Amino acid sequence: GTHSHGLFKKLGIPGPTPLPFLGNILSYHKGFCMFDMECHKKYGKVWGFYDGQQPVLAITDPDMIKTVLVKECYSVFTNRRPFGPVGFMKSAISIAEDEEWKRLRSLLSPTFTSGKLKEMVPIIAQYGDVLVRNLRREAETGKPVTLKDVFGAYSMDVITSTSFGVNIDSLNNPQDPFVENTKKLLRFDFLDPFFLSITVFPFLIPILEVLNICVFPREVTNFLRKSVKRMKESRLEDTQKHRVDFLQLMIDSQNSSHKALSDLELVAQSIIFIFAGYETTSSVLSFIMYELATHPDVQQKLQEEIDAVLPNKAPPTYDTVLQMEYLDMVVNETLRLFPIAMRLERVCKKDVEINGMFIPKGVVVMIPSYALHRDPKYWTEPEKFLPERFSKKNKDNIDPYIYTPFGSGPRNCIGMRFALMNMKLALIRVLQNFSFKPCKETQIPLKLSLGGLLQPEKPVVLKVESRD
Amino acid sequence: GTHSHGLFKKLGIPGPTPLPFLGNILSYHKGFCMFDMECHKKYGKVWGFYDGQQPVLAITDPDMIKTVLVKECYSVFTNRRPFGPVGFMKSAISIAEDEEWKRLRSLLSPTFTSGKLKEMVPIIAQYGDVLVRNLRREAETGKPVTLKDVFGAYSMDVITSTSFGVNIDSLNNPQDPFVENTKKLLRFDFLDPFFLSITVFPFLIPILEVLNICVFPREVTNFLRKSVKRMKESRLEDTQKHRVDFLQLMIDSQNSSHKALSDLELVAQSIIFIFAGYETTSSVLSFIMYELATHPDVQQKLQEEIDAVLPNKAPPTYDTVLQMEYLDMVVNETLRLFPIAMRLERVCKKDVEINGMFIPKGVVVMIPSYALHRDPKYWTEPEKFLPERFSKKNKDNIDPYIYTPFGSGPRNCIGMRFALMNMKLALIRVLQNFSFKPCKETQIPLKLSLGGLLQPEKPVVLKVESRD
Ligand code: HEM
Ligand code: HEM
Ligand SMILES: Cn1c(=O)c2c(ncn2C)n(C)c1=O
Ligand SMILES: Cn1c(=O)c2c(ncn2C)n(C)c1=O
Ligand SMILES: Cn1c(=O)c2c(ncn2C)n(C)c1=O
Ligand SMILES: Cn1c(=O)c2c(ncn2C)n(C)c1=O
Ligand SMILES: Cn1c(=O)c2c(ncn2C)n(C)c1=O
Ligand SMILES: Cn1c(=O)c2c(ncn2C)n(C)c1=O
Ligand SMILES: Cn1c(=O)c2c(ncn2C)n(C)c1=O
Ligand SMILES: Cn1c(=O)c2c(ncn2C)n(C)c1=O
Ligand SMILES: Cn1c(=O)c2c(ncn2C)n(C)c1=O
Ligand SMILES: Cn1c(=O)c2c(ncn2C)n(C)c1=O
Ligand SMILES: Cn1c(=O)c2c(ncn2C)n(C)c1=O
Ligand SMILES: Cn1c(=O)c2c(ncn2C)n(C)c1=O
Repeated sequence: GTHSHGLFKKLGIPGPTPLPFLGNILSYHKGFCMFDMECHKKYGKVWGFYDGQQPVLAITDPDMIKTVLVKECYSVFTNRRPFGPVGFMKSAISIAEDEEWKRLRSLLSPTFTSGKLKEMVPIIAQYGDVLVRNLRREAETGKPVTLKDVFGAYSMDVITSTSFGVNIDSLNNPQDPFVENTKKLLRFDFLDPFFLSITVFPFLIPILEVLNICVFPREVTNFLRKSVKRMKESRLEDTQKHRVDFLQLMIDSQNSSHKALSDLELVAQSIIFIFAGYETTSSVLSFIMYELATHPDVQQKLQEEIDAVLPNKAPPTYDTVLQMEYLDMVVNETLRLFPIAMRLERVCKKDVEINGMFIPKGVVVMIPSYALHRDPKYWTEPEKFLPERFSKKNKDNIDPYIYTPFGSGPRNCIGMRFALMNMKLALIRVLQNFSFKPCKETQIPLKLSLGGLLQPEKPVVLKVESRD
Repeated sequence: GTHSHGLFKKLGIPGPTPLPFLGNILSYHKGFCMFDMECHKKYGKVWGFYDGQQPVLAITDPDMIKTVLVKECYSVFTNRRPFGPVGFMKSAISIAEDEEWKRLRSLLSPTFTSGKLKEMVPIIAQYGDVLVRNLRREAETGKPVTLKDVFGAYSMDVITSTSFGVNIDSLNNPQDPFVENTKKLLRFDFLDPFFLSITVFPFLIPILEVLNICVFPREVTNFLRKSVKRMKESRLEDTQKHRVDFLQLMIDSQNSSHKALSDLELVAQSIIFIFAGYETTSSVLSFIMYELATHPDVQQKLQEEIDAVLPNKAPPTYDTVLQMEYLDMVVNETLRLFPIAMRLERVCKKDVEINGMFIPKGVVVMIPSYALHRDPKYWTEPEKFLPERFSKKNKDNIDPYIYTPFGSGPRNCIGMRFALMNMKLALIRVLQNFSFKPCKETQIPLKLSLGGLLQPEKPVVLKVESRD
């Protein structure tokens, strides 16, 4: 069982000594972030470890990161770490490899332009108003408020309407078929027993694929495949009600070099957009409101900036959202402290030599975002929430390969601008109406989960008083 | 279990209807050759079938075959069908894929030039003399002679001396450690229960690789890895006795673009050369002596040609072997009737469109050599042994993509000239001394095995009388 455990020694690369069969997974007992921080302060700029038999090489040099993420992306570092069983979701752009990905990224790029986003802003803002009416019902009743519930329902409303044109107040329709299914698309905890078992027994993945066992649950995928079918037909009939959702943008793409999106590929992308945006958006928004509640000074200044740009609670628009600097600064600093990706990864497909370091075929090159976002070498007082880092005066010292909450290069986050616009639109409408103060039962300082997802240990609960 | 069984229907390609899970493997009850002949006369120029879930596309068009074997070899049809578990023998040139193969083929090409073969001919001829002394011991005693025994011992003697410099009369040293180990390298019967099981459960191959279970038996591979080690050291010490074996040619290659052969790669090639030459050479030589014994006219003419070129039983040399035309004609016609490969195969690595036919990614493109060698469209009276086909007058009508006993293109047989020279050298020395006549217990007509290897059903036994 000590087959490949000798790689990093032959190359002279340091790291924690692995155990037979297990590799270094027992060190994940405090999550990915704490393991990366510990390895960083312990072994320096580069180190190696083993997820079972799989070797992983961590890199922290911003010149080296640029070579992996940008310069040699097509040639060597094109794909992410394999995982499964994935079934047909192999066709999702985030999972596809080599030429299949390059084609899918080429097909989906016009869907995420600033023009299509501009046409989605009125839809997103509608549920910012819905978010305020539900927040006010929990504010006129003096009761502590679980953020991820009210931000989860907001993210759900934005997803259903901007990806399928389905318009629901999901907080008050918890058993609409579209809401209960979409709510089941929970992010993967790679440290739970099932995924840790697969990590230790990767040879069992082909056995699960032949039995049609899938990490994306069949019941939800079957419901969306048929729902897309019914919408693709009905949209052909009533063809006067113009739509501006991802489904409609992808339906149109099939009406043109590359092959057009197949009907199954189209479903795969629609599903992966939900996974990408649903718990991510609500998690970040909760992190933001925590930092705003623990720093009343920052919250007031943002509320003053919003009222200067949008007097009299004027509705946020596309151009006015991008106008607010302190809002962008608050969002960025919160993502520095809580980069929910935790890591960026690329599989080394060829025996390569970059920046003087030899990297052999099969190694997973990893960029530890959570650690680099808190590295004293680039951030003074990294544990403190200080949005002034991202002011126009100081944003020249921020290295774009140390700060990668959306990745970088050709395979970065394709929904970055959408996610930023979505979160800011929510933040503006919420702060125009409310202020957020800690409870007695608020966890200060916030503690992170020991699991495989960057989320609070306990839910963030805050008191919400109206600005009336 | 009927997952991929719908491919050839969507493409409109005919073939036998597959069963769930099994595919079409139950049709292998008469071997590969009879299944290919039956499918050819039944479905035409192109057909498809399933080895379990694996789709296989058979092609018979010589223009299409050239595109697969030659024109699009590097781009699309580079590798052979995956099989396992293979362990470290993944590094053998016949098993390696993509850039690994292209490098290994580049490293091994100078080893198989006509110059290195010219320097090996004296060694090979030595055991042609040994073959005659052992044949005569079985001829002065009137007793029927099993060909594959006396040709197996000859092929063994040629292999040990031309690949390792180990010089043994293996027929009379059956328990030299080098002889009993090398004799265990038996060709793979892909129709025996184990390989048929792997075909039906290909998802179990990763489970066997993690347990170091290997189709190349460990005991023999361990013996040769250490034997090569001891020879690589001892050859460095006594460095005046010049050697002309494959091991010495590959030892020298490590003393130079590409990376040099590693010590493990070098062992992998040495092993695969034995698999390639051991039972193949003795099988063909047996087939040749059968056709010569069933056609006394052809045998006398060849004996007269040999005596005209080499009067007084003169020893065959490099230039005199290539001089004999009827010898080349006899060898070729026997390989037409018995192309021990049976099939050539290439995996389709990309969605391609060649000669008007669309071929999708993952399909195994197969060229049925045994069937094309007996196709009435190109061979008049194909079931009859008629060496005049390969005379200089008639060799203009022979299509090099219908007649492929050594394959074709960049990935053809690299030891073709060696194998032809080895077999002819044996044939000359044998026919200079003996004549071969059928027994009562000789199977006339010869019947083929129902297994996965092109070999006689019963051993070819012939009477051997001396030409004294
Ligand atoms: C706060 C919200 C989000 C964050 C922090 C985030 C972050 C990230 C990160 C770090 C990556 C990997 C980048 C890399 O490997 O270099 C990624 C990939 C991706 N994201 Fe986002 N994301 C968010 C929301 C979204 C949304 C709303 C979408 C909507 C479509 C989306 C679509 C994608 C896709 C498709 C990929 C894979 C791109 C590819 O493989 O080519 N993400 N995201
Ligand atoms: C009567 C004897 C032999 C016959 C009929 C024969 C036939 C063949 C055939 C049909 C192929 C596949 C060609 C293709 O896929 O297009 C092949 C491949 C090969 N043969 Fe031979 N062979 C013989 C003996 C030998 C010998 C003595 C060697 C000694 C080294 C050898 C070395 C190889 C190798 C290395 C390959 C794989 C080439 C590659 O994958 O690049 N063979 N042979
Ligand atoms: C720890 N880990 C990951 O973090 C991971 C993964 N596949 C994708 N990711 C992100 N696998 C298999 C894994 O073991
Ligand atoms: C955390 N995580 C992953 O790490 C992941 C994923 N899909 C693929 N991967 C690798 N999803 C949906 C996810 O939530
Ligand atoms: C616990 N668990 C999972 O977490 C899981 C799964 N299939 C996919 N996932 C993610 N199965 C079968 C499972 O038992
Ligand atoms: C948590 N979980 C899953 O997430 C899961 C599953 N089977 C499939 N999936 C996706 N099982 C049994 C499960 O317990
Ligand atoms: C880190 N990460 C990814 O790696 C990712 C993604 N969507 C697709 N991928 C691959 N999202 C939302 C994400 O946060
Ligand atoms: C939240 N999230 C995702 O949603 C995700 C992912 N990889 C793929 N996806 C979709 N990773 C690493 C992730 O953290
Ligand atoms: C029938 N068959 C072959 O003929 C074969 C093979 N791998 C190589 N060959 C030649 N496999 C897996 C196979 O099933
Ligand atoms: C018949 N046969 C094969 O079909 C084969 C092989 N090695 C690999 N393959 C595919 N050997 C040694 C073999 O004898
Ligand atoms: C019958 N048989 C084989 O034929 C075989 C094998 N491993 C490799 N081969 C070829 N095992 C384990 C086996 O039982
Ligand atoms: C015939 N055979 C093999 O050829 C073999 C094996 N184990 C490994 N090999 C290669 N066993 C058990 C076996 O019966
Ligand atoms: C058909 N065939 C092959 O396919 C082959 C081989 N040696 C290597 N390969 C791949 N030999 C001797 C062979 O006869
Ligand atoms: C005899 N033989 C081999 O020796 C061989 C092979 N494929 C690889 N090898 C080595 N095939 C198909 C084969 O028939």
